[PDB]
Amino acid sequence: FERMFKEFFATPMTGTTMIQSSTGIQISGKGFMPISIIEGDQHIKVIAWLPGVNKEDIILNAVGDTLEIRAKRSPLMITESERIIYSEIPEEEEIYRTIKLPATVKEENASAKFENGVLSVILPKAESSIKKGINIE
Amino acid sequence: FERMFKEFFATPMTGTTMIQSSTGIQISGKGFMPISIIEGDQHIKVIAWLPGVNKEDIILNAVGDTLEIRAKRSPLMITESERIIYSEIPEEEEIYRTIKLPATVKEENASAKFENGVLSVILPKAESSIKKGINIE
Amino acid sequence: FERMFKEFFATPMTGTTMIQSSTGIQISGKGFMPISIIEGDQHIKVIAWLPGVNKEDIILNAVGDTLEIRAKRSPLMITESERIIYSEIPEEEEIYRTIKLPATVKEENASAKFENGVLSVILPKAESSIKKGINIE
Amino acid sequence: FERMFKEFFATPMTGTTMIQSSTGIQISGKGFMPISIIEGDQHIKVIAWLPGVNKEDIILNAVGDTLEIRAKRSPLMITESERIIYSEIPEEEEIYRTIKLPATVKEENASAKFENGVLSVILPKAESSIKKGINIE
Amino acid sequence: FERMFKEFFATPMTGTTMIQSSTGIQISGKGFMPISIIEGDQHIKVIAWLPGVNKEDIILNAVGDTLEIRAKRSPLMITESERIIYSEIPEEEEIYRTIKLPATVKEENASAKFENGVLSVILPKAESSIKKGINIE
Amino acid sequence: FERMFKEFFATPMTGTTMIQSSTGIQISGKGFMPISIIEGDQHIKVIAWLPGVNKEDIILNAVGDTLEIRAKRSPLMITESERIIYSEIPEEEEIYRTIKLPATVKEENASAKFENGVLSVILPKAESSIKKGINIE
Amino acid sequence: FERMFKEFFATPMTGTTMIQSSTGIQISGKGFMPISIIEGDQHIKVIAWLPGVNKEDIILNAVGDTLEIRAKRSPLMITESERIIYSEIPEEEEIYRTIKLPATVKEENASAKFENGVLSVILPKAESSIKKGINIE
Amino acid sequence: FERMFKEFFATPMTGTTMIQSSTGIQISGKGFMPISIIEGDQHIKVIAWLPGVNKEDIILNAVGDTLEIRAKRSPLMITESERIIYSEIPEEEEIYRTIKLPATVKEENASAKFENGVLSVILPKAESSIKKGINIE
Amino acid sequence: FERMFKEFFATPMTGTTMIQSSTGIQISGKGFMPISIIEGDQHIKVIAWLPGVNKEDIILNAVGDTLEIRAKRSPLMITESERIIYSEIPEEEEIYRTIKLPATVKEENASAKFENGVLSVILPKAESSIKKGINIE
Amino acid sequence: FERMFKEFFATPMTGTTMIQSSTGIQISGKGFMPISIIEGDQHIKVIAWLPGVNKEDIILNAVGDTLEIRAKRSPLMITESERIIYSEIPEEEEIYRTIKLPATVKEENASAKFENGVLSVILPKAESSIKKGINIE
Amino acid sequence: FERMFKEFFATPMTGTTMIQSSTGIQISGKGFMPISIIEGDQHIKVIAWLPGVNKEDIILNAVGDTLEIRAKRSPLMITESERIIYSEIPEEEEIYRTIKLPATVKEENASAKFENGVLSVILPKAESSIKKGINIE
Amino acid sequence: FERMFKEFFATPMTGTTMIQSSTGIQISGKGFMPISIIEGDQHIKVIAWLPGVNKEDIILNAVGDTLEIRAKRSPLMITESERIIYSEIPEEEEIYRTIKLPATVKEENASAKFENGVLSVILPKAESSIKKGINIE
Amino acid sequence: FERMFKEFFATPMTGTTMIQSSTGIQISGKGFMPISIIEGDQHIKVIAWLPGVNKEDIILNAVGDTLEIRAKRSPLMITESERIIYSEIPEEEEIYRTIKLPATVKEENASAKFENGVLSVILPKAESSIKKGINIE
Amino acid sequence: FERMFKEFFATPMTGTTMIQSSTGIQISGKGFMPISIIEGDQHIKVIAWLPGVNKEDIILNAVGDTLEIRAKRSPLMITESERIIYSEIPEEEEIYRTIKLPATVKEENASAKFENGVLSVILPKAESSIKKGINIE
Repeated sequence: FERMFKEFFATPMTGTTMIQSSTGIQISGKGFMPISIIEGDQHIKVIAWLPGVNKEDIILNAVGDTLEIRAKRSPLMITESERIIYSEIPEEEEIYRTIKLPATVKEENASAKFENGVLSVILPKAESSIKKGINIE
Repeated sequence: FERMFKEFFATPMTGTTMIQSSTGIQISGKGFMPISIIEGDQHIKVIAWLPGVNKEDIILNAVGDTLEIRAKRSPLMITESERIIYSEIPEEEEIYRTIKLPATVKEENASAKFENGVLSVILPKAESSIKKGINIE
Repeated sequence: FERMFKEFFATPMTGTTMIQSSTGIQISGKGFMPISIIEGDQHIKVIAWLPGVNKEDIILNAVGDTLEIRAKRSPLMITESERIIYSEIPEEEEIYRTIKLPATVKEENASAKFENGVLSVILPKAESSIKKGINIE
Repeated sequence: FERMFKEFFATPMTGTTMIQSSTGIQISGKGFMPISIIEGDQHIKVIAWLPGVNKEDIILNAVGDTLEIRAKRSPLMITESERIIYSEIPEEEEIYRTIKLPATVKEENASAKFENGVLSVILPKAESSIKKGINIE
Repeated sequence: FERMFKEFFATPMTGTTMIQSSTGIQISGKGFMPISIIEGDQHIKVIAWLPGVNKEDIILNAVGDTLEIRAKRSPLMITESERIIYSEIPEEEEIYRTIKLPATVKEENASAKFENGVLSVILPKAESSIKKGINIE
Repeated sequence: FERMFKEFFATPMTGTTMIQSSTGIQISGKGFMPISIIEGDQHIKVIAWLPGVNKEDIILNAVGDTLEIRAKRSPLMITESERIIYSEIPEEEEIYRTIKLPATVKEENASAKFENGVLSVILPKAESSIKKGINIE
Repeated sequence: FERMFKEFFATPMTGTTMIQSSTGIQISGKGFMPISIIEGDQHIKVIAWLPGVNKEDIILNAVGDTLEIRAKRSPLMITESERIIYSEIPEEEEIYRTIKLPATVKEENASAKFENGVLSVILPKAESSIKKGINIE
Repeated sequence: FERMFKEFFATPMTGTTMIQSSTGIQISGKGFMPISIIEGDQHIKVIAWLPGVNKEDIILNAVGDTLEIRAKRSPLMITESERIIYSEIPEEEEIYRTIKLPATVKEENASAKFENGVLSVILPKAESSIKKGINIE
Repeated sequence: FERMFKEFFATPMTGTTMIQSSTGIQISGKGFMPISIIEGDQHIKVIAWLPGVNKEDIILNAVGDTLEIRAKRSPLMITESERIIYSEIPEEEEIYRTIKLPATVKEENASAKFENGVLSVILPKAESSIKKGINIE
Repeated sequence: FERMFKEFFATPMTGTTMIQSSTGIQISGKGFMPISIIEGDQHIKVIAWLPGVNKEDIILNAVGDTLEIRAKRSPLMITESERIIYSEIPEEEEIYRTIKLPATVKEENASAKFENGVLSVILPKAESSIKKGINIE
Repeated sequence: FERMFKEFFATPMTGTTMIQSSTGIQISGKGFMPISIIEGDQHIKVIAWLPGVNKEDIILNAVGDTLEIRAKRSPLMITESERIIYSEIPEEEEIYRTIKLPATVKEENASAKFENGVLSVILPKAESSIKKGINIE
Repeated sequence: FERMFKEFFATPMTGTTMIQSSTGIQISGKGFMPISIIEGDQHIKVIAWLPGVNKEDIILNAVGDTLEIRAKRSPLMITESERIIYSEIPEEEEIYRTIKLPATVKEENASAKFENGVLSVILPKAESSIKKGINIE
Repeated sequence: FERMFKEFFATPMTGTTMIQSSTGIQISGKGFMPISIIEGDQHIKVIAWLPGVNKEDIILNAVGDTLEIRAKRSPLMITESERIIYSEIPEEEEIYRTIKLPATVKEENASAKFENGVLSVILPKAESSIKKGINIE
Repeated sequence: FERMFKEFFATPMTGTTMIQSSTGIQISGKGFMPISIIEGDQHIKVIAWLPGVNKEDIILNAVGDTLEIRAKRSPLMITESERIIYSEIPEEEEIYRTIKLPATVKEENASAKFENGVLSVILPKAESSIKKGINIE
C-alpha cells in the first residue's frame, strides 16, 4: 500500500519531516527545506530552498559546527470567493533546519544570499578544521 | 521495502515525476514543480514553486483551458576543490508542467509574478466558463 | 513468476498490446508500434516505428486532435525447407494506433516521411491551439 | 509490483537488455534488436529489426558460427522549442548483437539486404554443417 | 478464492456490471449487453447482444458522440408447478448502456436492425470527424 | 491478480468455457450459451440464449435424459475499411451444449421455439419419471 | 516449486496418472495413453496413442457404455555396454484405460485399426442412444 | 494454482514445449516428441515417439554431433456430423527436435526404423569419439 | 519443509542425483560419486570416491576432453535372519559419471589407481591445451 | 532458498554433520561417515564408509551397547602448480562416529574388515540381549 | 529477488555506495574504495584500494580525527573498433572517502605510500589520544 | 533479510565468489578479481584488478580461447601491538580466474602490463576468428 | 522479529536457559554456564565457565554417569549513588547444571580445579565403560 | 528459522560479535566479553567477564572517555586421545572491547582487579565531567 501513496505524488507534502539524516552530518528540523552541503578546502557552502519566503522572515544562526535556519512562509491567501481545488504545496508555515556541519566554522566571517528562493551560505572553515596534505611516498 | 526509501526522505528527488494527476484537472510534466490551483468565480490563480529559477528562464504559455510552464534551473556550480557531500536538491535542469484547467481562460488578459521563487498566475475566466447562480426555491 | 517472463526477454512479443496510455494524451491500438510525440509551439511531430512495412501499406489519417496510423507488415515468408528456429519478431500482421493529440491540427497541411522503417509526421497546430506567452511581472 | 510495470507497457524501453538467450543458440548484445533465425538445409537467414538506422551505420561481421551486428541510430533531433512529451522509443544509440549460430557458415558467400528497417542476412552453410538424410528402414 | 468463482462459470451473472471501460471510448451502464464497435471511414457500426428482448422494448437514442441503448427483457415466466432448478441467465430486467463514441455522428441519418437478438446500428460520421489522408513523402 | 481480470469485465469472452457443472444435472460443451432448466411436473423447459444465430444453424437433438444443442453463429463481417476497435462479443463460431436432464423425456413429443435469440424447448417427461404424491399422514 | 517441475518438461513421465477425468464422461486407468473421443450421430470414434505397442499386446473390450483398453509395451532393451543417459519416455510397461462413454454401443459391430501407434475404434451407437431432431417452431 | 493444472492432466498438451534441456546434451524443438538417448561404446541409439506419423512425413537429418528430426502428423479428420467432445491429443501438426549429441557420428553409416510409431536411430560413433580404457593400477 | 529433510541428514541418499553441474566443466551421471578435479599445467588429476566397489567393476573410459566412470557396487548382502534397521548408505548399484574436462587429454598415457575406495586418475594434457606464459611488461 | 542449495548438490559437503539421529539408536559424531546397522539374532553388523582412509588410521572401540569409530583421512595433496578447480569431496580430516547400539555386545569376540573403503564390524550379542521366541497360541 | 542480484555477482558495481558505516568510526564517501583501519598504540594505519589510480590523482588530507581520500581513475579508453562486451569494473571516475578516526592524529608527521594500487597511510596518534595502561591489581 | 546484508556493504568480502558467469563467455575462479573484456576486430583486451599484488606473483597463462590468471596477494602484516579494528579488504590470499574467450588467440604474440594494480592483456585474434564484413545490398 | 533481538546481542541474558540438549548426552539446568565435555579413553574432562563465583559457593556432585554443578554468584553490589546504566551480565544468582555423561565414572577418584573462573573436572571412567579395541582384519 | 537456532542455545558461540551497541555509550570489539558499566557521581566502574584468562594476558588501556580491553584466552588443550564431543565455549582466542564512556576519566588514578574471571575497573571522573546539583525551586 506504500506504493499507492507514491503513485499519488503526495511526496512533497507528507514525506518531508526531516527528523534525522546520517551522512557524517546531522540534519534535523521541521518542514520542507531541501539542503545541499558543498564542502571546499577552506569553506562550506550550504544551499537551502526557501520558496515563498521573504528575506526578512529568515533567521540564520551559526556557531562552531552547527547551523540553524529558521523561516516562516506566509500561507496562500485566498479571497472568500476563491477556493483551493488542488494543491501540492505544503501548508506548514514555520519551518526550520538544524545542520550539524562536519567542520568548525568562523561565523563572524560568514555570508549569505537569497535569490529566487534559494539561500546560499558561505562558511569559512576554522583553521583547526582546515586539512593538510599528506605527501604520498 | 518501500517504507525504507520513505525513511531516507529522498522523496523530493525520486518521488516527483508528475506523469499524471486526476482531480477533475490534468497535470503532466517533468521535474519538481509543486502546483496549487485556486479557483475563483471570475479567474484562476496558479501557484508554482520554481526555486533557483531566474525570471528570464521561464516560458509561460496558455490557451483555452491548458497552461504550460517551462523552466530551466542552472545546476549548482562547484569549483574543482568543492564537492557535494550531501544533497537533497534535484539535479534536473529542464522542468515543465502542462496543466489542463477546468475552465477556459482569456490568455490575452492573464498576468504573472515571480517572487521568492514562486510563480503566481492570474487567469481570467472566459464568459463561457463563468458560472451562474441557480436560485434556490 | 512475472519476473520469470521478463527474464525471457519475450517483452516485444507479449508485452505490446497498447490498449491504453495516459499522459495527457490517449494512445490506443493493436500491435507493436512505438510512438514518440514531439510538441513544438506551432506543430506536432509524431515518430512511429514501422519496421518491415512498405510505404504503400500505411494508412495515415488525421482530423482535429486525433491521428490514426494503420499498417500491415507481410509476415516472414519461409520456404518449406526453411523453419523458424528462433524468433523475437512479432507475427501480428495488421497493426494500428489511434493517437489523441493534445492539440488541434491542420490535417490539410500535414506531411509525413518514411525512412529506415520510421514514420515522421508533421502536424501544424491550429491557431486555436497555438499558445500565447504570458508576460511575467 | 512487476505486473504494474507491465501495465505501463514500458517493455520496449526497459525490457530489452539481451544479455543472454538459450535455444541451442547464443544471443548476446546491447540494445533493442529483435532477431529471427530461419534455418534451411543449405543456408541460414537472419532477420534483424533496425528501425531508424541508416545502411552505412551498420557493421555486419561473421566468421564460422558467430555473427556480429553492430549499429548506431541517431537520436531524435529536437529544436529547442520542441520537447518530447511522450516517448516509447529507446534512446540507446549504439546497439549490437552477437549471435552464435548452430552451423558453420561461408562468410565469403554471404549477402545482406536492408529494407524498411529490416536486415535480412543470407548465410550459406559450410559443407561440414550440411546434414545428410538417414534413410528410414 | 477468486478463481473458485471462475471455476463456477457464474461469470455471466455476477461479472457483467459495466460501470466503466477505457479504450479511447467510454462505456457505462447496467446489465448484460455485450458490445462491439466497428469503426469505418465514414460511419460507425455498433453491435449489441439483446437476447430475449422484443424490438418494441428497445430505446435507441443518440446525439453527437454518445449513444444510449435502453432495454427491458421480460423475465422467464414459470407456472407455479414449474421451478427453476438451474439457471445461468441473468434475471436483471432493465438494462442499458451509454456508449461514448470516438466520433461525432449524424443521428438523423442513423439506422438500426434487430435480428436473432442482435442490434446493429449504423451511425454516419459527421464531416467534422471524417479523417483525411496525409500523403506520405 | 484474478480480480484485475474481473475489473476488466472480460468475463463473457474468457469465462464461459462450460466444461462441467454439477447441480444434480450435467452440462458440458463449448462456447457461450447460458442455460435455464425449468422443471415442471409433466415436462421440462430449457432456455438457451443463442444471440446472432439463425434458426437453420441450430441442431437440436435429444434422447432419454440428454439434450444436445449445437449451433454456429456467423462472425461479424467487416469491410476492409472497417476495423473492430472494441468488442466484448465472443468470436467463437461453433458452440454446443450437452445437457444431462434429471428426467427421461419423450423426444418424439418435444417442441421448440426461437424468438429474439432465445431457444425455448418443451420436453414432456416420460411416465417413468413423472413423480407421484406421497400422502402426508 | 510446482513450476520448477514444469520447467523440467518431465510432464510425460510424472504427470500422466489418469486416475479420473470429468467431462460428462469418465476416464480411468494407469499409464500414458492420450485419448480423443469423437462423437457422431450414429457412432463413436475413440483415438488412443499406443506408441511402442504391438497389435497383439492390445486388449480391446467393450460393453454398453464402457470401453476398456489394456496394453503392454515392452521396455527399451539395452545391451550391457549400453546405458540410458537421457530419457523422457515412460518406463511403465502395463497401461490401461477404462472409458465410460456417454452412449450405449453395439460392441458386436465395432471395429478397430492400429497404424503408426494410433488405435482408432469405431463404436456404433445403440438405437436407444441415437438422438432425434426436435423440430424448431 | 499450478497444481490445479496438474490435477487436470493436461500435461501432454500444454507441458511439452521442448525449448531446452541440459544433461550434457542439448534438445530443442517444437511439439510433443519424447526422446531417449542410449549411449553405447561404438554407437548411439535414439528413440523418438512419433505416434500418428507416416514414415514418409519424417525428415531425419544428422551431421557431426547434431541430429534433426522433423515430422508432421495429419490432424484428426472429422466429418461435419462428428465433433471432438474430449481430447488429450496435441493438435500441433508440424513437430521437430534438434538433438545435440555428446559424440560425433558417422551419418553415412546411420540407420533408422519406424515401428508402432517409434523411431529408432542407430548412429555409429566417429573414431575420434570412441573412448579408450584407462588401465587401473 | 525443505529444512525438515535437511534435519534428517538423508542428504547422501536423496540429494546425490548429479544430473548437471556448471563450473566451466560439465558433470553428469547417476548415483553417488563425489568428484575432485585437480588441474596442473601438464596434466589433470581426477579423484572419485567409489567405496564398496571392487577394482574389476570399474569401467574407466576417456577421449578428448570427456571422461567416463562407470561402476557397480554390490548391495549389502543380508541373511534372512538379518534385517537392516538403519541405513544411510545408498542402495543404488549401478553408478556412473561423465565428466567434461576443460582440457584435451592424451588417454593413451593416462593412469589410474584404486586405494581405500578412492580412484585417482592422471590425465596428461594434450599439447594443444598446454598453456603458455604471457610475459608481463 | 533451501531448495537452491539442494540444486547445487553440495549435500555431501554441507549436509553431513551427524549431531544426532533417532531410530531407537543414537548416532553422534563429526564428519561424513555413512552407517548401516544390520541386526541379526546373535550379532550386529555395522557398515561404515571410510573412503580415503588407511587401515592404520582407524580407531575402533566398543563396550556394552556403544561403538566408537574414529578416523582421519589425509587431505588431497596438491603440488604448487596444481589447483583444485572443482571438488565435492569433504575436506574434514578427523571424523568420528559414536553409535549407541540397541543391544549389548561382546567386544572381546568382535571382528572387523576394511575393503574398498568399507568397514564391516561383527558384534556378537551378549546373551542378555539375545531374544527368545514367544510361542504363538 | 534480492538474491537473484547476488547470483549475478554485480556486487562490486551496484553494492559499493559507502554512504555510512558504524563501528565506532564513521566512513562516508562515493565510489569503490575498500578500507582497512589498523590501530596501533602510537599510530594508525589506513589501507585503501585504489586500483587504476595514478599517484598524482590522489588527494590525501587529514586533520584531527578525520581523514579525506579523494581520487579519480581515468575510465577505460577504447578505440572505436573496440567495444566492452563484459565488465565488472566500476565506471565511476571520481571517488572519495571521508574516514572519521577514533583518535586524534598528528597530520604533520603522517606518511603515505602507493604500491600496486594500495595506499598505506601512517598516522601518528596525538599524545592526547595515546592510551595508558591501567595496572591490574 | 538479504537486503540487510546489502545495507552492511560487505559486498566486496562475501559477494565475490566468481563460480560462473554467462554472457557468451565463461568466467570461473576464486577470489576478488574484477574483469573487463574489450573486444576489437583484431585483438582482445582483458582488464583485471589486482590491487596489492606484486608483478612477480602473477601467473598469466593462455591457450586457444581460454585465459588463466593466477595471483597471490600477501595479507596485511600487523605488529602484535596492532589490530584490525575495521576492514572491508578481502583476506583471501590465493586468487585466480579462468576466462573462456569468445575468440581463439595467438598466445605467442600476447602482451601484458601491470600498473596501479591493473593488469591489461593484449591478445591478438587468430585469423580463424577474425571476422569478415558482409557487404550490405 | 527474532533477528531484531539477535541484532541487540542480548543473547547472553535471554538466550541461556539450558532446559535441554541432545548430543548423546543430556544437559539440563538453570542459568548461564557454558560447558565443554572432553572424552578421553580413560577419563572425562568437563569444563564449566563460572565467572564471578567463589570456590566455596560451588557444589560439585557426581554419581554413575550424572554430574551436578550448583553455584551461586553474588550480584553486582552498587552504592546508592551508583546505578547500572548498561549491563549484559546475567543477574541470575543461583545457577546449576545437571550433565548426563555418556560413561560411568569413579566419583571417588575425581578431581577439580577452579582458575580464572573456569572449573575443570577430571572424571575417571569406570572399567565397565572403558572401551576395547576391535582388531581390524 | 531464526528461532530454530535459538532453540539450540548456541547463543554464546554465534551471537556474541559485539560490532556495535547504542545506549549513550559505544561498545565495539571482537569476541565474548560481557560488560556492565556502573556510573557513580565521582567514578565509573566497568565489569568485564574474562573467564579462562590469566591476569598477565590482559591489556587494559584508557584515555579520556575511551577504554580498551584486550585479552587472549588459551584454547582448551586436549591430548590426542582426547576429543571434544560437546562444547558451548567459544574457541576465539583473541578478544577485545573498546568502550566509549559517557564521561572523561583520570586514567592516571584508575585501578583494576581480576578475581574469579571478572575484571573490575575503577575510573575516577575528570572534574570536567563531575556533574553539579541544580537546586529545585
